[PDB]
Amino acid sequence: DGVGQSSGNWHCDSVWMGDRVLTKSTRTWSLPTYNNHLYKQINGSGTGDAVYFGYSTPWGYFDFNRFHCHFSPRDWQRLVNNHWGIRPRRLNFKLFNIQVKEVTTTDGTKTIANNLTSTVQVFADTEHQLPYILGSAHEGCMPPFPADVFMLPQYGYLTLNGPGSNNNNLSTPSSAFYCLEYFPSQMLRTGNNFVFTYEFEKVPFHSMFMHNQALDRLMNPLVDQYLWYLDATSGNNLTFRKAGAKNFPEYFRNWIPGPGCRNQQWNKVGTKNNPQTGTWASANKWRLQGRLNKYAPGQPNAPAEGFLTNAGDLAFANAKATGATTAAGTVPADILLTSESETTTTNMMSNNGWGAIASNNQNASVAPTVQYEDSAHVLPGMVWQDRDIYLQGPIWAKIPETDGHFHPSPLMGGFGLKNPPPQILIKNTPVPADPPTQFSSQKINSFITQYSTGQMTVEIEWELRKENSKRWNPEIQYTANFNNSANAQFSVNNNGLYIEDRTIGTRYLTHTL
Amino acid sequence: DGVGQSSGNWHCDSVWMGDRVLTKSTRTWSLPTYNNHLYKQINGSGTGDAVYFGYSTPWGYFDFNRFHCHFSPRDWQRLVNNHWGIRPRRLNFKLFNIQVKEV
Amino acid sequence: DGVGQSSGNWHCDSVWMGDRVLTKSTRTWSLPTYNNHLYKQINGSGTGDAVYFGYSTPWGYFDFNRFHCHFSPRDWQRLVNNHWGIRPRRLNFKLFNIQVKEV
Amino acid sequence: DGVGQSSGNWHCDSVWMGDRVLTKSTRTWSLPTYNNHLYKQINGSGTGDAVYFGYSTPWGYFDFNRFHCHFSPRDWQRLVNNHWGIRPRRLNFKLFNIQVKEVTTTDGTKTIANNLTSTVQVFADTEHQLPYILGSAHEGCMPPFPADVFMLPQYGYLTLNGPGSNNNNLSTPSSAFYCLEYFPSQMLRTGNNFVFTYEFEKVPFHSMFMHNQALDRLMNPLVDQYLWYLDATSGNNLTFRKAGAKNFPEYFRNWIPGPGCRNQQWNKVGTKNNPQTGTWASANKWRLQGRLNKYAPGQPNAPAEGFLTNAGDLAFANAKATGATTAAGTVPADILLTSESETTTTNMMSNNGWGAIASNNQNASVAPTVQYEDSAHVLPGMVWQDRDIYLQGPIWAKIPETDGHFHPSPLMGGFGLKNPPPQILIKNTPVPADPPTQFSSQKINSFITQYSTGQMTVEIEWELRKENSKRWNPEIQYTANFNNSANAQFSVNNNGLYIEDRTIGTRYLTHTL
Repeated sequence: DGVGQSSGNWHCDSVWMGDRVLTKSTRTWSLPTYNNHLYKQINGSGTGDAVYFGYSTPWGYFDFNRFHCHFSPRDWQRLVNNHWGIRPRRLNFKLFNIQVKEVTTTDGTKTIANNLTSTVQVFADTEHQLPYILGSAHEGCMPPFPADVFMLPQYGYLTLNGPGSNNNNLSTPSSAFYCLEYFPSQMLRTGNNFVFTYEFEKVPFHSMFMHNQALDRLMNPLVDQYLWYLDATSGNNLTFRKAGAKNFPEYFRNWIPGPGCRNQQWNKVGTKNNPQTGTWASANKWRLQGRLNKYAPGQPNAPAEGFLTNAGDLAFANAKATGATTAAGTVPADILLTSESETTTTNMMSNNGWGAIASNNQNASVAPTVQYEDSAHVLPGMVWQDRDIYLQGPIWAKIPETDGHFHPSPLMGGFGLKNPPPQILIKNTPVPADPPTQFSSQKINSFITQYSTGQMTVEIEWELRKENSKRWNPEIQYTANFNNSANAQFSVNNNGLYIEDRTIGTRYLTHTL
Repeated sequence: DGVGQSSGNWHCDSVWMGDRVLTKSTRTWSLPTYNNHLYKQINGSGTGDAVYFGYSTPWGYFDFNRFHCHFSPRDWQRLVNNHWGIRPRRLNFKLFNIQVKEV
Repeated sequence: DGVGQSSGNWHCDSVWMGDRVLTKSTRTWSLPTYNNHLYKQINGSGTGDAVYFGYSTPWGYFDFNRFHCHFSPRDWQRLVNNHWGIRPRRLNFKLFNIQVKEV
Repeated sequence: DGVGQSSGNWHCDSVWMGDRVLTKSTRTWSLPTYNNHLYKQINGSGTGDAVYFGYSTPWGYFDFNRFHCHFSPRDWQRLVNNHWGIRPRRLNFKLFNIQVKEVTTTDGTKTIANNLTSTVQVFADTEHQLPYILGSAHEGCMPPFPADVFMLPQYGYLTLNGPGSNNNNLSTPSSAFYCLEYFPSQMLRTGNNFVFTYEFEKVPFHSMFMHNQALDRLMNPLVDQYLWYLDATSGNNLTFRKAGAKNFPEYFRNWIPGPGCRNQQWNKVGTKNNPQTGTWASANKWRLQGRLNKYAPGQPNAPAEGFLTNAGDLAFANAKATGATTAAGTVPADILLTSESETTTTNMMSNNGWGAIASNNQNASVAPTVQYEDSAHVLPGMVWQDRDIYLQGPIWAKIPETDGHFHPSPLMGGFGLKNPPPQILIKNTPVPADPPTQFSSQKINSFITQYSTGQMTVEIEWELRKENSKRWNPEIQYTANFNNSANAQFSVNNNGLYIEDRTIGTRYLTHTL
């Protein structure tokens, strides 16, 4: 307590026990004053597929939601080679060592001093009464590398909009406005700190395993089935073949591949692709309220070998990539692609539809015909694999509250949660400048420029499924690149910039289907 | 207590119970020095319907007396549609996190 | 009990408590003799999208299934402005003051 | 219990104890089916001072509110000669011996049978959640004479109306519709009966006394006052007279007469009155929502001797008077006038205004002038007598619920009550006629014609103020008319019709002011 005593210690490490496992991380953050201490309306213009109505807020927030915040590339390797599953259990969050500083500008020379009596105010929203913007995969998370310092993102949300005149951006009567000072919050000077705990509800483990067998291939090859079918109508009579004799396509099966839809496929070799100035009209789209949104990412369908889809699968970038775009003759060295190909056993590939069905009735005169089905939705007796969790990808998402939802696993991958971890919101308390001597009822426009900084820490408790497999031969495992290099993998370069070489999927160890 | 520890927390909300109801609000204020540390006589001029004699004081005051201080437009809606009457009972006032600055 | 004493009272009202809520309703009904004391087969004719086979019965039935039976337009207003959800819990049914008349 | 046993006994009598007093009465009533088992809207036409919007209801009600229900002319005499005050305390109400009968009409010959299984249903409204029509001095009360049989009045109320087009009779959005089957009520066959009890809140006694002194006359005539006033300005100097020397108008006083307003006065001798085809334009009126209502009755102001006012004071009629009008060269023999003349001591007479006040400033040149005040409202130091309760008049009224009210004594006289006795409402339960064999979802139009009858009883407990007065000489008292007559007073005539000779005020015994 007091000005001269620290309110916490630095905890970053990983504790590997048999069943649970406990990861600790702590980072240094910097919080400005957004919107100059004001709420503001924000809206679009004209009628179009992108139109919005919402509010911007003078509040920041802590987003730890991404995986590589909590795990190092070694721990991640250590995780995914030895284990069939993981799910979260508890988390513990703490802020401490708050310090607030004021910025005085004389000419072009800034003078930054240390204001001891200023406060910051923070609250966690445990009832989910605010609009929930986490799990939408925005920026502003902890950095991957513990030694970086980051700036907290601004909070904002956008509500219903409605049509009028030529502008769809008008506010509908039910557009909601939330004031965040109408929430009880804890005001912190430099001495005092902040903590709370949270506990996840039980969710199914994420499967870390790649299947050992295809669906159509589940059987004994050595013995034929006892089931009979109609092979041939020739000769004015019916002929029943018996399923067997190593002819697989004719076998009866209890299970059928998962749902999906056909998606446009772009070859990774740029000379083989049609020269489109941009890919929109070719995208898979779903429409809502009379405006079209790209469908991304789709169902976990893998593409053909050597091909990809736009937004159909996740992609990341290095820290060397800046700006909104990158280009190269092949996939750029900065962009990090992901692959769902481990799912092709159960799931459906994107380069063709789901199958074929009968197109007509027949008679002696007319021949039978079939048609192809490019899209397949859910049926009874249908199995599939959900999208994989990566090291750079999101962890959870909030299941929206609706009368119904089906298999609520987030399409970007993760753990769907009814009651996700609470949003944590923080603000610099406004300090007004010298008021005039005569009284005025108007708002106080002029304040003192100031910001704040301090450490945070996050402690997650993960539960993991131990792996017992009696297969004789060795398995694929994650291994650091086998090559010599000018820069080591997942390490800092000469200039001091941390660089992630790959997105590391969780699926290596095989498991019987 | 001390320079480096806050003396209070931010409380603004509304608690709706069956019979009582409890509204909390908190705001940030700024106090100058009025009359340069002096009491002063103030008075009008001439004979007219507006004439006065009084004093101006180097003191400020907190006026919460108006309704919409305590209620949000949603709580007010929630109040007036469901109910035939309201009267006050108790109030609780607090100041904290005082900081004084020189110019 | 007996010819000259009523077997029940008229209950129609609505009781609004904090969590549960209890609605009462009572009505007067008239029951004829259907099918002149007979079961009867009923069926359609020809091949078509509307064709049927079934039986008609000399029995009546009480259908309260619709909402506005139980709620008045004021209670319904009072319900839907203040609340995010409703589900049923219990029901209680009673017949009384039976009287049979010959023509 | 059962068909063959009575559910009650006949109780009518009066029990005179020292302090409380207890009056019992019971009557026989007949209840039809109003509106053929239907609620109905009722409304006026056009724009005018009389316009309405409301509903008529298939329910009857018991109104005992009038005095002479509970008291006989002998008990009333016995009451008002011996006592200075009375107020109610408790009441007890009971229904019993219900019997319901059906009416079959074949040709022009009615056949009335006795339906044993039919029910009536009754409830008392103790929360005053219905529109309260008692205390508006309608008909349909118990008869004055215990042996008469009466028919219960129909229940109905009328709500807000509002303007549109040329019709002010449209329903405003807030016009309320009350369904009386939405109240729990007790269903009664012939065997079972009904009872409930009620207790009045404490109200001030009604003063049964006429004052012994005028206001201006309260003093000692034998000694002059010590107070001095300016009598005369003559002779360029001020002259102060002393109050006394048997000159009363100059005395100082602590109290001043009650409020009132000037009212038009019509001489009881028809030849002396201006020939108006009707009295409206001459009436005292107050206006509400842009429509004019006669002001009746006004403040308890007495008129000149030999004069009266329209509606300024209460008036009644015999049972010989039928139809809506009666006429005679003088006040008709049927009409029963009331007189407030006992109040002229404290109150104000209606034949002139309240007084005079100074109309101008003065100087040596200009003379002083005054003007007359025809209307006086309430001031500090103002005393008055409330209107008297008669034998034929109402007992109580319901104080409307408002943010403010002043001296809530009803202007027709009575006891103003916050929580008056509950309205009692009764209906014949509908019995449908033979339904068709095929099903129809429309309402059941045809019912069985039936009505019902049975005894009721009412028991009031009155508290009365004993009289102690040391005056030496005898007092005015009520006395039966001293004359021989063809028919005795308050008695039945040859044809069997009960006739009330007078309205008997409560004020005889004197009391010092």
